[PDB]
Amino acid sequence: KYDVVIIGSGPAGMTAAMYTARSEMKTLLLERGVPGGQMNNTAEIENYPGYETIMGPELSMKMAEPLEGLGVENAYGFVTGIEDHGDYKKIITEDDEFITKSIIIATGANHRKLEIPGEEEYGARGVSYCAVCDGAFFRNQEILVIGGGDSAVEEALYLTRFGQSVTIMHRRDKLRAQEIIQQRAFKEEKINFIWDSVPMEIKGDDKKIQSVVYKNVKTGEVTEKAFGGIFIYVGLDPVAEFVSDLGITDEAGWIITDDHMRTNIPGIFAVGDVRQKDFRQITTAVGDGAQAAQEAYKFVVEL
Amino acid sequence: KYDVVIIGSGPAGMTAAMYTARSEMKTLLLERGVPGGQMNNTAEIENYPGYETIMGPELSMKMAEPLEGLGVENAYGFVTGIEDHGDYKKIITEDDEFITKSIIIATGANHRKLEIPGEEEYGARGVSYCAVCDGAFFRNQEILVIGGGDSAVEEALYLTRFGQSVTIMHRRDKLRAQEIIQQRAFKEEKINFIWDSVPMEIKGDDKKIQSVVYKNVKTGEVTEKAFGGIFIYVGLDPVAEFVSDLGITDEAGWIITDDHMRTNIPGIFAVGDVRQKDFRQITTAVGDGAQAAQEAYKFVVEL
Ligand SMILES: Cc1cc2nc3c(=O)[nH]c(=O)nc-3n(C[C@H](O)[C@H](O)[C@H](O)COP(=O)(O)OP(=O)(O)OC[C@H]3O[C@@H](n4cnc5c(N)ncnc54)[C@H](O)[C@@H]3O)c2cc1C
Ligand SMILES: Cc1cc2nc3c(=O)[nH]c(=O)nc-3n(C[C@H](O)[C@H](O)[C@H](O)COP(=O)(O)OP(=O)(O)OC[C@H]3O[C@@H](n4cnc5c(N)ncnc54)[C@H](O)[C@@H]3O)c2cc1C
Ligand SMILES: NC(=O)c1ccc[n+]([C@@H]2O[C@H](COP(=O)([O-])OP(=O)(O)OC[C@H]3O[C@@H](n4cnc5c(N)ncnc54)[C@H](OP(=O)(O)O)[C@@H]3O)[C@@H](O)[C@H]2O)c1
Ligand SMILES: NC(=O)c1ccc[n+]([C@@H]2O[C@H](COP(=O)([O-])OP(=O)(O)OC[C@H]3O[C@@H](n4cnc5c(N)ncnc54)[C@H](OP(=O)(O)O)[C@@H]3O)[C@@H](O)[C@H]2O)c1
Repeated sequence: KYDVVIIGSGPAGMTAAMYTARSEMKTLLLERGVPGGQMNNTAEIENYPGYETIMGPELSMKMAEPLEGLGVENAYGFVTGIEDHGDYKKIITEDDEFITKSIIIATGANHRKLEIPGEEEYGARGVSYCAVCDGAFFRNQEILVIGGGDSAVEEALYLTRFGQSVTIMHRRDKLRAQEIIQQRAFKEEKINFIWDSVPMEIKGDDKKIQSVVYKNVKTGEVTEKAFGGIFIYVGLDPVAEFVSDLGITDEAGWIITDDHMRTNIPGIFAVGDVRQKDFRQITTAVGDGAQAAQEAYKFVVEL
Repeated sequence: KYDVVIIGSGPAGMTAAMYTARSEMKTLLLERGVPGGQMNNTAEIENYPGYETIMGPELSMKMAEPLEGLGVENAYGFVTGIEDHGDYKKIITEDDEFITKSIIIATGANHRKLEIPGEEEYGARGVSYCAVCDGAFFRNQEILVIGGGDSAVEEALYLTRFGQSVTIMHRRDKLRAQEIIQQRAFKEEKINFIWDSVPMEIKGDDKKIQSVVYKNVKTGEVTEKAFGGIFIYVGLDPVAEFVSDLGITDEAGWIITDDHMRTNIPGIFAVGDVRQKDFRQITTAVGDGAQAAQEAYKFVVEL
């Protein structure tokens, strides 16, 4: 019935849908929340070719904008499962089922948790995974950022608009983030570093976080230090539970595709951050999405 | 000496350079002409995620703009050759030589010629390969567009601002272009079709084109018809002469890479339209370029 259903409306899904609709495929784009995916939790995007700098939610709106006009059908849906029935596929949401000739899975990735004491308990007051979301709650505080990659260092730099100070704690003595972002963090006077350390416990009173206990990974020295907020950026997990049984994921749960965005299962493609891959950016999300759309066309034509 | 030299400043090269410079690689971007590559010969770009519609040269300027500020060194150069010297590479232009640890080749593709009589002779008055370039020279004329793909049909639609009429001649009875563009061309009153036909000769007087002779590919009926201009969009050839001897091209001359933009030769990558591939778009140019930049970083770090 649908030619293609794209699940996920971040940049990978929104590029795919734009392309399948321009190929006049009957296109369903399901999104559980707000179009734009991780871009909505991004403050300042500087490396999307074609924009000098643009706030994550404004790029989201710009990418969502032509889709209605192109005839993509945009629907709310949280997908819980997919069944392959040979020459068609069934997609299960909370309340609905959809039938489609092909599927492009574009559901992205989610923050990994530390799994340390106080992490859940301080969920609402003190622990955050999203700085653009939560940052202004920590104006004038001592903020801790955990992680050494692009998200930790970038979101730390953003957070210096709010905090008295922002400390980045990394489990080695070299960051993983892009050098230009590393150099900005080194030079920013409001950013401090705790190198070679991992958080062990998040502590507080009944209401809120007050301190973090951490350990140095080369000496095992333990330190406890006061902070008002902790933002955790220790990497990603795939958002692909609705396909755990289909045999298209690796041991870590990322969806495996070839260079044409094809899984095992014909007519089921995956794009963007949910794929098994090393470089997760808006540019390669967009490129994956265009490549999946072109291959889904081919697959549906052939059917 | 350079960490990376990118050859070609269309969207693939300009994304790669933006990324290598953000990784603080010493980056040379050589371009023989104007930054933007084929985008500069494109009137209206509707499928670049993040823009509703944007003129090809304005997207070019937007993509070129942050590059100086990021420390990319932009240089004029026409590349004529490359030598692999194991742990460094030499790049030869008309007047200069450059030494670099890695190379990203992003030189794109060029219009294929019909190779029919009158084609060269009417080069300057009547035959064009670029409608945004030449279109206004044919105001009120009968324009002929040869080809059935995205470029022929899109550039025909553009050309209806100038011509009395624009006729698309395609060698089959089904276009290859995206359906949405096909439907626009079918509905546009200024667009006519000559189906199942190929041009055989371009004829004119001393000054300019006056007529085209063509043949129907199913019956061999020959027809000669008056036209003021002919725009030729019959596909692409790779722009990769400077590497013909390196053993990195297929029989047609396209550069062969794996899914990480690597050729045979380590530290030599290719991106975008010059690669052997099926889908040539700005989205996959941009994605190729980001992927090559990340792999060149890895390769230089390792060196
Ligand atoms: C803080 C931060 C800053 C970043 N900054 C940059 C940057 O500056 N430049 C850059 O290039 N990249 C950046 N990235 C990376 C970039 O945002 C991602 O690479 C990109 O958004 C991936 O797009 P995608 O469409 O694959 O997935 P996503 O954007 O993750 O979107 C997936 C969508 O799927 C939806 N979804 C998930 N499960 C379901 C379900 N079961 N049913 C229906 N819908 C579902 C989600 O709601 C979501 O909207 C950043 C990431 C972070 C966290
Ligand atoms: C009429 C037309 C309309 C199009 N419209 C669209 C569209 O709407 N949407 C879309 O997504 N795609 C479109 N495309 C396709 C798109 O423009 C290309 O896919 C894209 O520009 C490829 O980028 P690239 O960087 O690989 O190569 P290119 O843009 O081709 O750039 C290559 C660059 O290399 C330079 N160069 C070549 N040889 C040398 C040398 N020896 N030394 C130094 N420099 C050199 C050239 O000057 C050029 O600037 C269109 C193409 C055409 C012709
Ligand atoms: N500007 C951009 O283009 C941009 C912006 C944001 C994100 N992204 C992309 O998004 C993807 C994910 O980014 P990410 O930064 O969220 O994840 P990431 O690249 O996996 O990095 C996570 C960081 O946390 C470290 N880490 C893991 N556990 C830790 C712990 N317990 N304590 C302290 N540090 C810990 C990792 O250490 P090791 O380094 O030791 O593994 C790594 O430095 C990447 O591909 C990234 O490039 C891109
Ligand atoms: N909007 C966009 O995204 C956009 C815009 C422009 C271009 N592009 C991309 O750029 C690439 C090249 O595009 P293109 O349109 O230049 O080339 P193309 O896709 O190769 O198509 C060339 C067209 O000319 C036909 N042809 C070849 N010789 C002919 C002849 N002698 N007489 C009549 N017709 C002839 C081909 O016929 P057959 O179909 O029989 O082979 C084909 O229809 C494609 O990947 C394209 O999608 C994209």
